[PDB]
Amino acid sequence: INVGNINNDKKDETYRSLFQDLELKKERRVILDCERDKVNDIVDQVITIGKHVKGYHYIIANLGFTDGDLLKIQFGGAEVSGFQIVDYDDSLVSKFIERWS
Amino acid sequence: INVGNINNDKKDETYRSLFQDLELKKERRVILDCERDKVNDIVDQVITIGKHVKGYHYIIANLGFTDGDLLKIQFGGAEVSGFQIVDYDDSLVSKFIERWS
Repeated sequence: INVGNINNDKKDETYRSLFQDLELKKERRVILDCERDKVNDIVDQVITIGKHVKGYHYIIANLGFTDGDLLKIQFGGAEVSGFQIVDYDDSLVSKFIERWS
Repeated sequence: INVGNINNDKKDETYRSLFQDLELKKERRVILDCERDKVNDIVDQVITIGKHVKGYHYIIANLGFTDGDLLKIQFGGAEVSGFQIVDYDDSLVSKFIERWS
């Protein structure tokens, strides 16, 4: 299902209707494929509609896994996973991110 | 279980441990009996910890039912109820709430 083109004027009732139709298959495995400025919004709506108990298994398919406001679904028991090209543990990457900060 | 005296410095992990022991009881019916300052905080933690899907059922035993930030457990399907002495439908009350506002 497309989620990019939903207009901002009604971006509450749309995402409700969307997941309430995802209830047809009673779906619990999901992937979100969008840049983090969409991710933050749709994740906030997910937590607000309450569908982040354990069993939902959202995969974030972007290189900005920790860049999202991830640490709120963290505690819902819904498993979460993704992909990251940044590694804060590596040498000059680490020292740069220190410096950057 | 007391919820009034939990210190503000650590008022996140305590509320996890609290409800996680109710999860050891597998509890699904709950009552809160506290003023809004406690209500809003613990309700926020409830939604953040992911225990407000349908099946949970909360009674807010204070006279400030709509005064709380109730409108963000609204969509979780967890039933909610409370007790209200205020009635916006009343004759002079409505006109005062207009005036007040």
